[PDB]
Amino acid sequence: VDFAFELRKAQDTGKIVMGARKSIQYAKMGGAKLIIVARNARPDIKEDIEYYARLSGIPVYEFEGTSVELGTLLGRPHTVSALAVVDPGESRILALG
Repeated sequence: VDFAFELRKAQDTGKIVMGARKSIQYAKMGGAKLIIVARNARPDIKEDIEYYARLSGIPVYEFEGTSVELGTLLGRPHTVSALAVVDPGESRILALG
């Protein structure tokens, strides 16, 4: 699965929500279809995300990259340490699950 491509595709054709806060929020509300977390997401933040996702049976795929690398992918001027896919759109981003 072409992560970078599929991520962008889901960005351009679906619904992704960025940030640890929002991802935990969509996890506990079960609104998220998948969560992506940066390899180096801050351990205390990463553990909570990973807990809420598990609580809700939501899949989590660890991006093998940094949060500055994930942020640059999403074309953001800032770090992204986790993201929740609400709508995959036309992409295969759920195949990461």
